[PDB]
Amino acid sequence: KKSGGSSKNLGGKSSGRRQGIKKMEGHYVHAGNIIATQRHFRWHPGAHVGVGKNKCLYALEEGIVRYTKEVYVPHPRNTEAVDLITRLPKGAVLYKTFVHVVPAKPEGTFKLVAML
RNA sequence: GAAUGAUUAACACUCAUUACCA
RNA sequence: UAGGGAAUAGUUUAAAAAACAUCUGACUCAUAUUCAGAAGAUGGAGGUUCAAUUCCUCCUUCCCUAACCA
RNA sequence: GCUAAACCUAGCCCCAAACCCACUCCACCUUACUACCAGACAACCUUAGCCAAACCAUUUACCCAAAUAAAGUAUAGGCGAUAGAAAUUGAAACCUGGCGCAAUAGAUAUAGUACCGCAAGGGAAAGAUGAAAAAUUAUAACCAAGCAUAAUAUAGCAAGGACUAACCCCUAUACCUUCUGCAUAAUGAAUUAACUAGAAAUAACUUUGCAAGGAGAGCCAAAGCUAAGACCCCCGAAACCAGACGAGCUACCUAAGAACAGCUAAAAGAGCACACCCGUCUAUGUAGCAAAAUAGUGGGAAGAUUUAUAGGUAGAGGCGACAAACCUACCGAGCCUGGUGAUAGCUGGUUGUCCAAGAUAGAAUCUUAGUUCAACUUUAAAUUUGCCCACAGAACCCUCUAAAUCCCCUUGUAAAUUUAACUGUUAGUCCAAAGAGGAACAGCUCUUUGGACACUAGGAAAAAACCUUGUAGAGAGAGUAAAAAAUUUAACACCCAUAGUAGGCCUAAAAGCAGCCACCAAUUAAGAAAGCGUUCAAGCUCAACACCCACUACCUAAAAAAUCCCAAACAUAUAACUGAACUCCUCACACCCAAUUGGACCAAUCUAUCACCCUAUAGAAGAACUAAUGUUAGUAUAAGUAACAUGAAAACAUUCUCCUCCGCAUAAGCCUGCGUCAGAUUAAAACGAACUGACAAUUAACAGCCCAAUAUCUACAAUCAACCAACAAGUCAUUAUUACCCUCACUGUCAACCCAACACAGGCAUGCUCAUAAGGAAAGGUUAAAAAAAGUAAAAGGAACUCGGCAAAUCUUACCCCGCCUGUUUACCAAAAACAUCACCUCUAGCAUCACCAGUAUUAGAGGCACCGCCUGCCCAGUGACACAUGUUUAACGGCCGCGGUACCCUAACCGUGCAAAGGUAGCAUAAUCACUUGUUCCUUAAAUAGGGACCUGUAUGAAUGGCUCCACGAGGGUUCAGCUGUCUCUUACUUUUAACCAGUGAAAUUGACCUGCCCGUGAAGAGGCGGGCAUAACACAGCAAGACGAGAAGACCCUAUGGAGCUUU
RNA sequence: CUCGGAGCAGAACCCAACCUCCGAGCAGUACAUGCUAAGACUUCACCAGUCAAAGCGAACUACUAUACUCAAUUGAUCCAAUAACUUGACCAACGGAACAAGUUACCCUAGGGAUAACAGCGCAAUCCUAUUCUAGAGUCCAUAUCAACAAUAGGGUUUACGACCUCGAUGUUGGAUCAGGACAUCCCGAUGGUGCAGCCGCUAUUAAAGGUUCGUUUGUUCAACGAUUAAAGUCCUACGUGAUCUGAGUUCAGACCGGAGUAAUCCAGGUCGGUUUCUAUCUACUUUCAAAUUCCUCCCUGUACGAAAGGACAAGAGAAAUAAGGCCUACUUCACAAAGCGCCUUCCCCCGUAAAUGAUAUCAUCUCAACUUAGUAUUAUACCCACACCCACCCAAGAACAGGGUUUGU
RNA sequence: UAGGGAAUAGUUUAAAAAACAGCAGAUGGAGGUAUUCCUCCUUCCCUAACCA
Ligand SMILES: [K+]
Ligand SMILES: [K+]
Ligand SMILES: [K+]
Ligand SMILES: [K+]
Ligand SMILES: [K+]
Ligand SMILES: [K+]
Ligand SMILES: [K+]
Ligand SMILES: [K+]
Ligand SMILES: [K+]
Ligand SMILES: [K+]
Ligand SMILES: [K+]
Ligand SMILES: [K+]
Ligand SMILES: [K+]
Ligand SMILES: [K+]
Ligand SMILES: [K+]
Ligand SMILES: [K+]
Ligand SMILES: [K+]
Ligand SMILES: [K+]
Ligand SMILES: [K+]
Ligand SMILES: [K+]
Ligand SMILES: [K+]
Ligand SMILES: [K+]
Ligand SMILES: [K+]
Ligand SMILES: [K+]
Ligand SMILES: [K+]
Ligand SMILES: [K+]
Ligand SMILES: [K+]
Ligand SMILES: [Mg+2]
Ligand SMILES: [Mg+2]
Ligand SMILES: [Mg+2]
Ligand SMILES: [Mg+2]
Ligand SMILES: [Mg+2]
Ligand SMILES: [Mg+2]
Ligand SMILES: [Mg+2]
Ligand SMILES: [Mg+2]
Ligand SMILES: [Mg+2]
Ligand SMILES: [Mg+2]
Ligand SMILES: [Mg+2]
Ligand SMILES: [Mg+2]
Ligand SMILES: [Mg+2]
Ligand SMILES: [Mg+2]
Ligand SMILES: [Mg+2]
Ligand SMILES: [Mg+2]
Ligand SMILES: [Mg+2]
Ligand SMILES: [Mg+2]
Ligand SMILES: [Mg+2]
Ligand SMILES: [Mg+2]
Ligand SMILES: [Mg+2]
Ligand SMILES: [Mg+2]
Ligand SMILES: [Mg+2]
Ligand SMILES: [Mg+2]
Ligand SMILES: [Mg+2]
Ligand SMILES: [Mg+2]
Ligand SMILES: [Mg+2]
Ligand SMILES: [Mg+2]
Ligand SMILES: [Mg+2]
Ligand SMILES: [Mg+2]
Ligand SMILES: [Mg+2]
Ligand SMILES: [Mg+2]
Ligand SMILES: [Mg+2]
Ligand SMILES: [Mg+2]
Ligand SMILES: [Mg+2]
Ligand SMILES: [Mg+2]
Ligand SMILES: [Mg+2]
Ligand SMILES: [Mg+2]
Ligand SMILES: [Mg+2]
Ligand SMILES: [Mg+2]
Ligand SMILES: [Mg+2]
Ligand SMILES: [Mg+2]
Ligand SMILES: [Mg+2]
Ligand SMILES: [Mg+2]
Ligand SMILES: [Mg+2]
Ligand SMILES: [Mg+2]
Ligand SMILES: [Mg+2]
Ligand SMILES: [Mg+2]
Ligand SMILES: [Mg+2]
Ligand SMILES: [Mg+2]
Ligand SMILES: [Mg+2]
Ligand SMILES: [Mg+2]
Ligand SMILES: [Mg+2]
Ligand SMILES: [Mg+2]
Ligand SMILES: [Mg+2]
Ligand SMILES: [Mg+2]
Ligand SMILES: [Mg+2]
Ligand SMILES: [Mg+2]
Ligand SMILES: [Mg+2]
Ligand SMILES: [Mg+2]
Ligand SMILES: [Mg+2]
Ligand SMILES: [Mg+2]
Ligand SMILES: [Mg+2]
Ligand SMILES: [Mg+2]
Ligand SMILES: [Mg+2]
Ligand SMILES: [Mg+2]
Ligand SMILES: [Mg+2]
Ligand SMILES: [Mg+2]
Ligand SMILES: [Mg+2]
Ligand SMILES: [Mg+2]
Ligand SMILES: [Mg+2]
Ligand SMILES: [Mg+2]
Ligand SMILES: [Mg+2]
Ligand SMILES: [Mg+2]
Ligand SMILES: [Mg+2]
Ligand SMILES: [Mg+2]
Ligand SMILES: [Mg+2]
Ligand SMILES: [Mg+2]
Ligand SMILES: [Mg+2]
Ligand SMILES: [Mg+2]
Ligand SMILES: [Mg+2]
Ligand SMILES: [Mg+2]
Ligand SMILES: [Mg+2]
Ligand SMILES: [Mg+2]
Ligand SMILES: [Mg+2]
Ligand SMILES: [Mg+2]
Ligand SMILES: [Mg+2]
Ligand SMILES: [Mg+2]
Ligand SMILES: [Mg+2]
Ligand SMILES: [Mg+2]
Ligand SMILES: [Mg+2]
Ligand SMILES: [Mg+2]
Ligand SMILES: [Mg+2]
Ligand SMILES: [Mg+2]
Ligand SMILES: [Mg+2]
Ligand SMILES: [Mg+2]
Ligand SMILES: [Mg+2]
Ligand SMILES: [Mg+2]
Ligand SMILES: [Mg+2]
Ligand SMILES: [Mg+2]
Ligand SMILES: [Mg+2]
Ligand SMILES: [Mg+2]
Ligand SMILES: [Mg+2]
Ligand SMILES: [Mg+2]
Ligand SMILES: [Mg+2]
Ligand SMILES: [Mg+2]
Ligand SMILES: [Mg+2]
Ligand SMILES: [Mg+2]
Ligand SMILES: [Mg+2]
Ligand SMILES: [Mg+2]
Ligand SMILES: [Mg+2]
Ligand SMILES: [Mg+2]
Repeated sequence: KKSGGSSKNLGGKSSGRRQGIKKMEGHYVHAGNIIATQRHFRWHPGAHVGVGKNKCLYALEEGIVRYTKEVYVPHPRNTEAVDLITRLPKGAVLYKTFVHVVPAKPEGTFKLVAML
C-alpha cells in the first residue's frame, strides 16, 4: 500500500442556476411575469418587454410572447458596441433575437355612467 | 608529475613555455 | 511516493550592510601582521505593483520528515 | 403395547370495608437463644446516577394532603430539551364485589423451606380414585414427541404428476432471516408440549344526537358541537451511581507459637542432601484424578526461610521487593441489592384466512449503519383537464455543423390537478448507449438516457440483470413466440550466355557487382549489370536469343496447465414440424411483487340476550407461533458409544502372592455418617452396606471451664551453659498489709470423618513409628490387531536429528552477553536481562504522650541509582524547584553544533565564518543499541547469516533515568571440547496400559430435514443436492482423517457506533 | 469541508468522482443604495436568495437619468451592546453544539464480510512464453547461435489493483508426513540443425513410464558455501497437507536497548520469554494381485575420428545402487517366533523422423495421393478357481467375523 | 473595542535648556482664545473587555 497523491483542483461545486426561457413562443403572460433569465444577453428585450438589473426579461403588458430576429442598433453611448459596428464592412448589418409581448386587451372602454 | 628555458656559484622553491512470508 | 524549508559578492553571515578572500598602494632588508584604497551579489523562468532580496507561481539543486495496522 | 395423556382444586389477584399492635413455664445483645459481679461507647449531617437533551458541560416530571375547572394558561429554561403554578372554582362518597387467575397461570410460596453462597444475598420443584379403601383383582377405552408391534433393496429436499402396480418413468436447487444478489459452503433451528412480542395523543375520517348553537357550570362555535368507532411491539450489552457484605483465598501487618535429618565447613541471607517450601524443562492430561493435575527432571532447604492459631487494613479503598500483582475459582478494579423494564441510530425475534394498490430526482445533518424535508407510494374527497403532440418558436462566442429535448393545437386516449390524512423507501445490481477515472484492466469506480432484476412463465446447458412473454381458475383441446455454429490452408519453370572492355575516375587493388561519372556500343541475341561470390580476380545465377503453347494463384497461416475427454451420434427421401402461464377454444373469474398502505372475513375465550349434541346477534379481550445460540418440561440423536469396577484358591474357617505412598494419636473441622435387628432400597459392576426404619452408644484421672484488694518488686538472654565469641539484644521471678475454713460441679469423649459440586491421583498443623507389631490390593473375564501411552534391550555409526542435544544417555572442557551476589514477580501460557538488595547520592524536617516514636540530625521520612574497583566530563538559556537584590540548583526535568577551504587521492594538525546555555569529554563500540548489515579482518568448521578477538564516524554509543573493568553466583540468553546415547542414519523386539471380544453399569459436545456417490461444467465467484456424463442389490464390524468451507467460543485482528472503560496531559 | 465561472453536461432545466481548469472571503462610486406595491423567478425540500409595472416622494426638459458598478465578495437562532437607529463569530467542520486533547498490546460491548489482513474469485498493468518482422551481432554470412524498434497471440506461478463468498471464526511462515496433477523436460529414450572431425557442447522436435543426494550458518522460503550425482527440473494442488505432528519465526499480556513523545504510550527496528482442544455421525479411502529403472567396470580400443593432443558409438560380458515383491540357512537384534544391518526374485512397446516406388504436375516428389519399409502389443503371459464335517480343540489364520488342520475328540 | 493617560531635536530629560547619537538640530498633526487654556484626529501605553 503506497501512499497516494491528492487532487489539486478545488472549488467548482456550484449548482445549476436554472436559467433560460420561462415563457415559450405563443404562451400567455400577465404583466410582471418573467419571460427568461440569462447570465449574458442571449435574448434581447423587444416591445413591451422590460429588462431587470440582472438581465432578466419580464412582461410589461398582458399578452402573447413572440420571438423574432431584428436588426441591432446599439446606443451611441455604448462605447464597446459602437466600436464594433464602426469596424464592420459597409453593407453588413448585425442581427439579434428579440422577445416581444403582443398586448391582448385594450387599455379600457368608455361606458355609459349617467344620463344627466 | 614530465620536458623546456628564465633564475643560482650549483640547487630546491618560484615564474614562463611546451607536450518469500506471516 | 507524500509533505515542510532553504537558495545573497569567490567564502560565510546581515536587513542591499559587514567580514575576510581578491586586486592597489604604503610601512619591512623581504614576507606576514598592521595602516590607507578598490572593486565586485539578490539559483532559474513568468506575472502584479511607478517601484519587489522584501507579494505570488512553476522548475532545478539540496536538506529534513513520513512511508503505518492486521 | 409401553412411556405417557387427561382432571379441579389448593390457593392467589384487584377493589371495598375496617386503623394498627401480643401474652404458659424456661432461654436469648457474651460465641444470641448462655441462671448469678465495678460499669459508664451511644441517635440526627443537601441523595447520587442511569437517562433526556439524538455528544455533553447549565438543565431533565417523581403523592405531600379536595375530584373537577382555571391550564398545559401565567411563568421558568444551554429561552434548547423540557419544567410549570396560583388567585378562584367546587362534586360525590350504601364493605361483604369481579366480561380476574385456575398448578409453566395466579403470590417466590406445598416455602423464604430444600438447595447455592464465607457473608450480604440468591432461591426452587410439585398435587389429582371413589359415597365409602372398615369397598384395592380399583377408576375400561381411544390422543405429543420417543419407541414397540414391524430393519433394509440401484436414484438423489424425498414430494408431485401419475400408474394395474410401493419403487422403477417424468418434473422439482428445504425453511426463516439477511441482502444488489443466498441450494448456498451466510444466520437460527434435535424434536414434542406449553409459554413467549403494537400500549396513546394532535388532527382528520366514519356513523348517531342536537343545531346558531352544542355540551349534565369550566370548553368550543363565522355549521358548529357532543358521543362513539378506529393507528403507535419483544429480548440483549459493556457501563454509571447509592447502600450494604466480604482479608477462613490472597497481599502486607500485629500478638503469641511451631518445624528444619545426615555430611562438609565449623564463620556463613555458605555448599551437598531429607523432611518441608517452591514450580525450571519435557511428556501425559485437555468435560481431566484436577475450573491448573500426574510422572520424571529441577530451584531452595538456619533463612529476606517455611508454617498452625487469633486479630488488623475494604472498593472514590486496601495491600504491593510495580507483575497494573493480589483483595473468596472470572479485578484496568471486588461482590450483592437497589436506582432498573438503565440505554442501545446495533443484531435477533415479531403468532388466523383472503383480495387489492405499491420500486423509488434530490437537499441538510458531529451526517452519510440514522434522521427531517422533498420525491415516490397509499386512502378519502373536490372539479378539470392529463398523456400522446402540427406548424411557428428557444445565441452568440466556439472544434466534434451529435442522438435528442423544450414548447405544442389536432388526434388517439383517461387520466390529471387540487383538498384532507399517513406510513415506508432515502446502504442497488447487470445489460445497451453518451462520457469521466483507471491500464481504451476488472463481475472496477463515477454521472447521464433506457431496459431488465429485486413478481410470472418459456428460451440461452446449469443461469437474479440477455431473448420471448406478462393479470392470475378448471381442461387427458388448439395456433404460436423466443429458441440448435459455422469453418479447413502454401508444388512449380525449362532453356541458355560470346564480345569493344578490366568503360572512365578514385584506389595498395575496384576487373558488371566498396564509392563517384557515364551507361554508349559488336554479334540474329545478352543490363558498362538485378541477386550471390572473390583480398583483387576467378566462379554460380537473373534480365537476352533460340526452343516452345510452363497456357500458375498473385486474396490468407500455429500453439501449452495442472482430479478425468466429455451427451450419444449423423454428410442423401422433397418448408415442415416441435415449442409458454402469449393467444384462441368449453366453463368460470376478487383469486401470482419486498417495505408499506386500503379492504373483506375469522378460530377460541369471557359477558349480555339467545341457543340447548355446540349455536345466533352483539359487547369485550392476557384473543391465534414451522424459527428470537428464546423459557420450562418430556423424549430422541451421538450410543448401548466414551467411561467405570473385584489379587488367588478354599472347608468361607483359612492360607497364599504382592504393595506400603504409609500408619497410630492430638489439634482443627465435621456431627452419628459400614454397631445390633429388620428391611432387598443400593456401591458409577455386584445378594457387603456407607441407603431406609427401629434399637443401642462416648462414663474423668486426659482436656476445657480459673485467680480477693491496694501498694510495691522485677539491669545481668538462649544455645547440654561450662570454656569460647557474639548481635539481630532476647518466652518464663516478687514483697508488704488486709480479706479468706471449702471442696471434686459443669462441658468435649462415637465413626471408615475435614476443604475441594463426587466414596475426587488435589489441599491439610503437631507428636511418635524410619519401615513397620500399624495400614493396604495394581488384574471383571478373554484375546494378544492398528494407532496411542509408560517402560526395557539393540548390530555398525555416534548429534549425521533438530530452531535448539528437546528427550534419553552419560555425567564433562572453555568462553561470551546480561544481572554483582542470597532473595522477589505475572495463584491458572512469561521466573527473566524485570523488582528488591548491601553500597553510593539527592531532597525534607530542630521535634514529644495513638503511626513516625515512648524516637531527636551518626536521627526520621521522601526518592534515585545498584556491592566492590577505575570513574561519573561540559551546560542553569528553557521547564521545575528553591531564593529573593541580583540569583541558586542537573547524582533535578533535560541538553551537550554547522558550512567552505588546505599535505596526489582518504583525512585535515591547519584556515575563514556563523550559531549556542553548553557544543558528547573519558570510555566503550557492528553492541540486547533504527536501517545500511550476513560491515571488514584474525581464530573457529571439510563447509558458519552462529560464536570468540580486533578494526570502527555510534552523524541514532556514552557516563548515578550511570560509563567502563572485574571475583563469586544463575533451572537467565549464546558458543564450544570430550564423552554419552534410538535424537538421527533406520528402525526392531518384548512387557504394562489402552485396545478388540464377552458380561454389568452407562456420559458429553453435536443434530433444519436427509432416500447423505465420482468427474467436468455451472453458480452469492471452492457443489453429495444445479447442467451434462459416469457409477449404483441390501445391511454390519474394524481402521483412516482428504471433504462435509467438520465441532467448540455472536473474531480477541480490522473497521464502524455522536457505544464503554483504564491511563496521561501545557 | 463554504461561495462563483468553464469543461465533462454539444441544442429547455437538472446531473457525479480524493474528475479536469480558473477564481471569491473585496473594492469603487453614490448618500432618494428613500417609501410603497401588481405580477413572477428560485440552485431540485425548508431556510435563504432573485427580478419587478403602477403609485408616493424625488430627480428631471445635456446625464444608454428610475432597484448603483460588480461573478463569487458570505453566516441562522439564542444571546450581548445600544436612548434609539443599529452592530457583533476564519461560528472557514462555513445550516453554526456557549465552553472539552492525547493514549490503550491491560482492554471491553454492540455490530460488519456493508470494510482491511489470509485463501478463493475478477483483471493481466507487471510477470512468463511463443510466433511475425529482418535493423544489428556472429571474420564473410539476418535466420548455427543471439537479437533492437515494433507487431500478433497465449499462460495465470509474481508484485499490484478490485472488494464478489466467509468476521454467531474459511487457523495465519518454514519444516515433518504422505504425496495427486501439468510439461513450458533437470536426468534417462527417440530425432532435425550446427560456426556438429572426435571428445564435449549449443539449438529445436518428440517423450511425463522411472528418477531427481547429503551437509555447515540462517526460523527461514531463498541465498552462500562443503562434498557428491546420470540429474540435483519449473510449476499447480486454500502460496497441497496443523480434527496427522511441529511452533524456531510471525502477531496478545512481562522486559531491555536505540529512536519519538511533556507524559500515557509508541516504532515495517532489534532483543529474551510466552497453554497448538476435539471420543469420527456422513462422504471418500484402507493390496491399481504379477513385465524395472539407472550408474559403473571390463571388452570393443588406444579402434572410428584427428596434424597432434585427445578420444567414441553399436554389439558382448560382469558387478552394483535404488525401487517393488518375498524370506530366515547363516550373521545380527534375537530365540517354539518377530526382525535388518542379512538373503532371494524382478520379464514388453513409445512415432519425432529416416527412406523406396509413384500421380495430380508423363522429370522430380517419403504421400492430409493411392502405397512400401524402419514400425509396434486384442500388452503377453502369470496368479486366483473343488466345499452346511464343524459342538469342540489346535493353528505359521486372525481385532470380532472369517480361514487352515483335527485319520492330532484323554 | 471602551475609557484613563501620554507625545519636546534621531534618543532621553529640563522650564525653549542641557546630555548622548549623527555644527545641525524640537515643542505628533489640525483648529481656535500658547510646549505652558481648550477641541478633533493619528501613534503608543494603561486598564478592562474580546460574549453569542
Ligand atoms: K437574469
Ligand atoms: K452518549
Ligand atoms: K414459582
Ligand atoms: K434466522
Ligand atoms: K457458496
Ligand atoms: K454466502
Ligand atoms: K459464518
Ligand atoms: K484478619
Ligand atoms: K446479521
Ligand atoms: K446511525
Ligand atoms: K431464447
Ligand atoms: K568495382
Ligand atoms: K461428622
Ligand atoms: K486432583
Ligand atoms: K529462576
Ligand atoms: K533554571
Ligand atoms: K559481534
Ligand atoms: K567478527
Ligand atoms: K536464572
Ligand atoms: K475428515
Ligand atoms: K459541520
Ligand atoms: K487489476
Ligand atoms: K472473517
Ligand atoms: K539453524
Ligand atoms: K455426507
Ligand atoms: K529387534
Ligand atoms: K508433389
Ligand atoms: Mg460546474
Ligand atoms: Mg452539484
Ligand atoms: Mg649565472
Ligand atoms: Mg444524552
Ligand atoms: Mg460517547
Ligand atoms: Mg388552587
Ligand atoms: Mg406457581
Ligand atoms: Mg405417538
Ligand atoms: Mg430421477
Ligand atoms: Mg454482501
Ligand atoms: Mg438461486
Ligand atoms: Mg445454511
Ligand atoms: Mg452475519
Ligand atoms: Mg394504539
Ligand atoms: Mg456520567
Ligand atoms: Mg459508590
Ligand atoms: Mg488472615
Ligand atoms: Mg510479631
Ligand atoms: Mg540441618
Ligand atoms: Mg544456604
Ligand atoms: Mg543448597
Ligand atoms: Mg511479597
Ligand atoms: Mg513494569
Ligand atoms: Mg504493563
Ligand atoms: Mg471474585
Ligand atoms: Mg431495549
Ligand atoms: Mg397487485
Ligand atoms: Mg453541526
Ligand atoms: Mg443516507
Ligand atoms: Mg397540450
Ligand atoms: Mg433520495
Ligand atoms: Mg459494479
Ligand atoms: Mg562488356
Ligand atoms: Mg578501369
Ligand atoms: Mg566499376
Ligand atoms: Mg563475370
Ligand atoms: Mg566486389
Ligand atoms: Mg545488342
Ligand atoms: Mg535467362
Ligand atoms: Mg393470459
Ligand atoms: Mg381472470
Ligand atoms: Mg363461527
Ligand atoms: Mg397473545
Ligand atoms: Mg408450539
Ligand atoms: Mg424456539
Ligand atoms: Mg462411534
Ligand atoms: Mg473403553
Ligand atoms: Mg484435670
Ligand atoms: Mg477417639
Ligand atoms: Mg501449603
Ligand atoms: Mg497389616
Ligand atoms: Mg484392583
Ligand atoms: Mg484398572
Ligand atoms: Mg479389562
Ligand atoms: Mg545401537
Ligand atoms: Mg546439524
Ligand atoms: Mg560433540
Ligand atoms: Mg538437518
Ligand atoms: Mg535434557
Ligand atoms: Mg540476579
Ligand atoms: Mg503464570
Ligand atoms: Mg507466586
Ligand atoms: Mg512458568
Ligand atoms: Mg534492576
Ligand atoms: Mg557502585
Ligand atoms: Mg553527569
Ligand atoms: Mg585537495
Ligand atoms: Mg569521543
Ligand atoms: Mg542497528
Ligand atoms: Mg549449530
Ligand atoms: Mg543518545
Ligand atoms: Mg542511553
Ligand atoms: Mg538525569
Ligand atoms: Mg560476592
Ligand atoms: Mg550460566
Ligand atoms: Mg536465585
Ligand atoms: Mg476404539
Ligand atoms: Mg459392553
Ligand atoms: Mg449449529
Ligand atoms: Mg465445482
Ligand atoms: Mg465406519
Ligand atoms: Mg452441505
Ligand atoms: Mg467451523
Ligand atoms: Mg461478532
Ligand atoms: Mg454515556
Ligand atoms: Mg425551489
Ligand atoms: Mg415606477
Ligand atoms: Mg455544514
Ligand atoms: Mg447550501
Ligand atoms: Mg508490553
Ligand atoms: Mg467482540
Ligand atoms: Mg463484500
Ligand atoms: Mg485477497
Ligand atoms: Mg473460499
Ligand atoms: Mg490473459
Ligand atoms: Mg552483420
Ligand atoms: Mg491462482
Ligand atoms: Mg461496489
Ligand atoms: Mg457458522
Ligand atoms: Mg508425485
Ligand atoms: Mg514437450
Ligand atoms: Mg498452504
Ligand atoms: Mg486439515
Ligand atoms: Mg516462540
Ligand atoms: Mg527506552
Ligand atoms: Mg523458560
Ligand atoms: Mg522469541
Ligand atoms: Mg492437534
Ligand atoms: Mg482419531
Ligand atoms: Mg560400449
Ligand atoms: Mg524417387
Ligand atoms: Mg515419375
